[PDB]
Amino acid sequence: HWGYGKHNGPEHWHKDFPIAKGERQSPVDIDTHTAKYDPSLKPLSVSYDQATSLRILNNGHAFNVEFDDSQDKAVLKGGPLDGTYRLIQFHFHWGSLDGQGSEHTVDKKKYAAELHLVHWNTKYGDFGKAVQQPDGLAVLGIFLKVGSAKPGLQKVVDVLDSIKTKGKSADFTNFDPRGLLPESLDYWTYPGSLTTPPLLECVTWIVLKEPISVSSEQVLKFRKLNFNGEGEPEELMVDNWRPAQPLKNRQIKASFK
Ligand SMILES: NS(=O)(=O)c1ccc(NC(=O)NS(=O)(=O)c2ccc(F)cc2)cn1
Ligand SMILES: [Zn+2]
Repeated sequence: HWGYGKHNGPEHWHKDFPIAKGERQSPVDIDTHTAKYDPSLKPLSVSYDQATSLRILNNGHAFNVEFDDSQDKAVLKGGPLDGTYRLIQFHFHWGSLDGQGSEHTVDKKKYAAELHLVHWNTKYGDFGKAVQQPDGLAVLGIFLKVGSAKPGLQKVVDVLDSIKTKGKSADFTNFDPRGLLPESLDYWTYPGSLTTPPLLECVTWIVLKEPISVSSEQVLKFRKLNFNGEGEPEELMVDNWRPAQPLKNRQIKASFK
């Protein structure tokens, strides 16, 4: 039932998913002047050299590039995290216009899109288990702005015509997620949630300060995807972002001065 339309959008989600009004919901606005530098935060460790991408799927709300997470092949460690978190998938949220699309905002600024690299804590054995734990997931969030093309994104962009509609998938092997990362790993971090239903409060959010640049042509191809299934009326997959939620009793920490 849920989606991003007028009658099933983020303002409606709480009826099926009451945790939508919970104490640690995501995304949030990152007020850069109120975030506090935490000198004890360790450097982030992104170890994606052995990543095994498998498939790309249009799930009716975004597209997921899925990875083999049956071994420690692509892992996130360090930063605020205790232990090892395995990459399971990445996806994006984006707008109908370049002035919106990101879920997190920075001093109320919206970016054109936001990349989420989703990882689960290996002490919980699998993803299903992990989402039931307050420290189950670590999502690495990366802002996208429109400017120069991101060469490492192009392989993703070019397969999207083959997964135009909900439920379509395509082989997507040998994709290197390192090509989607910015130069700096400076980040903000806070405890939060999944930003789509079931909105579970299981995520340590790590949001990078440096956005990546993608071209207008690249983002325009995102906007050609469909929310609908094949043979249903076309509704463009755009504005698949949840707006900022109340920070409540949380402090955002910065890894950098
Ligand atoms: N936007 S986000 O916070 O990175 C994010 C990542 C993942 C999800 N949801 C998700 O994976 N849902 S799911 O695949 O159907 C699923 C699978 C297993 C579960 F136990 C619970 C949910 C929602 N949001
Ligand atoms: Zn997401």
